[PDB]
Amino acid sequence: MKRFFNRFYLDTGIIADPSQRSLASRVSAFLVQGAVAFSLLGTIGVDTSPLIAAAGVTGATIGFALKDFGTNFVASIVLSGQQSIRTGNLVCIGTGLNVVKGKVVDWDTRYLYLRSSEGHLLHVPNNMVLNSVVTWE
Amino acid sequence: MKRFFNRFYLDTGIIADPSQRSLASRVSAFLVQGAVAFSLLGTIGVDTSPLIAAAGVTGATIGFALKDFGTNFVASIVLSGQQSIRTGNLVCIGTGLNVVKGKVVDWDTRYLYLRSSEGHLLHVPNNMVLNSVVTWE
Amino acid sequence: MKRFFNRFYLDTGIIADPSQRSLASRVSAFLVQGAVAFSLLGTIGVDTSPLIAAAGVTGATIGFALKDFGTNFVASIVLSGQQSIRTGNLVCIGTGLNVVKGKVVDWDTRYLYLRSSEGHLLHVPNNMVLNSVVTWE
Amino acid sequence: MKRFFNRFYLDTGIIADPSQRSLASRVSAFLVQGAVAFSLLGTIGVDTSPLIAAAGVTGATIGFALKDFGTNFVASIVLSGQQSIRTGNLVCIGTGLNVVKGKVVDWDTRYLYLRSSEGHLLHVPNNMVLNSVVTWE
Amino acid sequence: MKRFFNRFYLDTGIIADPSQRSLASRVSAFLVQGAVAFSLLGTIGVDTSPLIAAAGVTGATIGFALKDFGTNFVASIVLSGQQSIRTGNLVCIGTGLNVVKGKVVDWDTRYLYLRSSEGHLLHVPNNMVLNSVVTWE
Amino acid sequence: MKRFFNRFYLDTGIIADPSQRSLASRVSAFLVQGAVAFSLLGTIGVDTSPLIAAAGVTGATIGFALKDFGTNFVASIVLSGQQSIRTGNLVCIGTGLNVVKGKVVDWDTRYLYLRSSEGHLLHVPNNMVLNSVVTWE
Amino acid sequence: MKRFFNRFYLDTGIIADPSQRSLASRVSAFLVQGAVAFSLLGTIGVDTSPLIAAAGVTGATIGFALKDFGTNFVASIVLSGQQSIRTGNLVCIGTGLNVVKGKVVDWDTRYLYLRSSEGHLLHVPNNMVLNSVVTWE
Repeated sequence: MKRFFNRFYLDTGIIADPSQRSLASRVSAFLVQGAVAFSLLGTIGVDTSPLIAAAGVTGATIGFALKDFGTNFVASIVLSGQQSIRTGNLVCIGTGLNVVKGKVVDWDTRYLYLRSSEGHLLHVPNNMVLNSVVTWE
Repeated sequence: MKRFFNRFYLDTGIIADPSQRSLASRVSAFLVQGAVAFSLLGTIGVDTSPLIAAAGVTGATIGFALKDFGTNFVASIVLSGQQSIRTGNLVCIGTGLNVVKGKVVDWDTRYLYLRSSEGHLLHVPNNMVLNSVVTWE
Repeated sequence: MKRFFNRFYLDTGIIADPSQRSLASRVSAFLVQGAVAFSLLGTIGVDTSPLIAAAGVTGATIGFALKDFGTNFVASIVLSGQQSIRTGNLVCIGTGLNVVKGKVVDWDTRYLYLRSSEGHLLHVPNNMVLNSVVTWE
Repeated sequence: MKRFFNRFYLDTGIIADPSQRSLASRVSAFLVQGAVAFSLLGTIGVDTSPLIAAAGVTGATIGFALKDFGTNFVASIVLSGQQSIRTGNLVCIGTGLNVVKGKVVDWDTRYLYLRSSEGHLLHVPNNMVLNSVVTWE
Repeated sequence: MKRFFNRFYLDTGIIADPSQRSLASRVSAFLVQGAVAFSLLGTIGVDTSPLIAAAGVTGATIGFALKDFGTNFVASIVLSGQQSIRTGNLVCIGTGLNVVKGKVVDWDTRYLYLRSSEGHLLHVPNNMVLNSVVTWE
Repeated sequence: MKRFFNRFYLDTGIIADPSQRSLASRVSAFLVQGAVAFSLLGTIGVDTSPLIAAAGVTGATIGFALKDFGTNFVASIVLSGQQSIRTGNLVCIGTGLNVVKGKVVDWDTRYLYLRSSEGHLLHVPNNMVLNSVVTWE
Repeated sequence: MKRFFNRFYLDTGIIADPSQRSLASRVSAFLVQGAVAFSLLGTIGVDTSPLIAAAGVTGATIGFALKDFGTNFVASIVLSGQQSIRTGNLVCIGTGLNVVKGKVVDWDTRYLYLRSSEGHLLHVPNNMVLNSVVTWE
């Protein structure tokens, strides 16, 4: 099932990095196998309420822990295929005192790199880029 | 069922982009078929509690991840048919220091494009347009 | 049941717009018929846990998506029958830098229209009008 | 049961307005009768899981929609019997730039009316009065 | 059971006001009797799912409504036995522009009374006193 | 079981104050005995759904009420064994206008005491110390 | 199972500190053994609903209490393998008035240490480093 999940993530374009793709495929395969094993164990008569409760609590805790990284990855996926944010475009993010000015040099799944006027490298999180006034000159 | 969902989204006007419409139709059809298969499997006697718990946890996590994009799409759908926000209207969004001034040029489902006085293209998220003082001159 | 729901929304005064009233009546009738059909299907023995879980997840996601519009509609309903906010009253909303000044010209279920001193049309969301210091001169 | 609920709300002092009291009594009576009917229907064998799920989802959505009005009403109920906020007392609410100055003239369940020095009528929400530094001169 | 709850709240020191103590005792006794009656009704065979769902929804709504008052009461209970906040101590609460300066005169379960330099009576909520920099001179 | 819980809290180092330790031990012992009694009552056939629902609602309400105190205690436990925050260290907490300057004199589970330059005693909550830029000179 | 969990945390790289690794391994082993014992007890017929409810409530309360520490640890894990934040790099975190300037000297799982120009040691939480504009000179 690992190969099937790898192919699915490759085709759907959710994850492009090979290492992240492999990790996600392994995690998904393990989760599916665990769910199937729990269902099979519950079919024959063995109680599964404590196991389900513990698994759900742990999964909810882990998901709440990874909220920022998940939001950043979702923003990176959504912002893909945007004409304004392209290498060589002098973009400007933010309104008021919290302003960011520079030129796009590279895109990542956790940060957006902008080259300042003095040469400093700015790491703007994609979540902040999503919920802000993006000005393209 | 894919064709039926495509027709429903076309008629109801929730989604107008053909690619987004096709993707939503495929996702909805897959979800409905999965729910029907799970119900059928639970009918004969096979336990479905772990499968339901895992599916619900994953769905909740994904839905919480896509909160910003969902809110933006809802704002884009709601703001449709508004007289103030039309091409050629010199609108002004925001009060205080966080002010945005320009002329509407194009509307998207993720951004609202305003042409500044100097020519810079402003990308105002529709969610911010919803919860702000919109001034039309 | 559509006619009964239409009459109920008309008499209770929750929704006054005919199009919104018809849409709400259709949605409510469909939801009630779906719930009755699901209950009938569960009565005879067919499992309904996956169907209920999927329906609840989808309903919760949609309800969370429409939070801003729902809040605005609730504020519009509540603010009805207020003496301060009436056509021709020079109201003033907000304290500090985020101040709004003008004369009320028209009321909507999504915006409150104020005519500025220079003639600009202000669209103040009803939710912001609810949770702010409203000054009537 | 409507008369019993009306008497209970009258004696307990939660609601004093006759129209609000009648509306709350009718809503409570309808809810209790619906719950009893659902319990009776579930007693004989008819499945009630879809009905309970739909009713709970709708009730949660409506309760979340009315959060601001509920909070304002609770603040109005709690602030009752306070010596500082009485007609003729030159109170002052807020610290910093968001300050409100005036004399109390009337009290409502949704707003607190203060007469400014120039004669403008201020409508301070009771929720803001609860969570603020109230200065009485 | 009312007397037992009254004695328990008196000994545990959670509530000291006789009227609040009596009200809490009555509410707790009613809740316990209702829970026992519901359990007894469910023991013999009568369905209790709709009753439990309605009671839980109503209780959750009421608890969410009273969040501010509950937080204030908890802060008042916790801040008890603090050396800094005592009658005659020139305390100072807040940092930056939102500063409060005065002398403690009396303590309540909803407000903290400070006498300003000019004689104005300040009502600082206990929740704000909990989460702020308290400066004692 | 009270002695066992007291020993466990003593060894694990979560609670060091003897009075808090005794109170926590008593509460934990009572909760465990109540849970065991409820499980035993449910084993023989007596319905426990209303009792479980009421207990869960009350526990959730109480836990949400004590959120600030719980967070402060957790911050106090976590910050233990930190070299920067020690008696005699001229620490500085906060950035911008909300700055706090002084010397550490004593540590508590609810406040952090700093001696100002003029002699005023500052009570900085541990939660604010956790989520702030701590500057040690 | 303690050794297996220790090996798993060592290989997966989630926890590198030996003491934290041992504590996490012990906690995970205890939780798994408790869940298995509860499932076995529920298999034979003994009711487990009160035990599951109490365990879930306690686990949720503890998880909500440790939210800040969990977020900080997740940020520390995610930020690993970042080129910008390395010893000897003059980084700058924050935009506007809340700015932090210094040179990275050491990295921890709870704080990020920066050496100021005057020699003061800055403790920037990793959570704030995640959601901020990181400027590398």
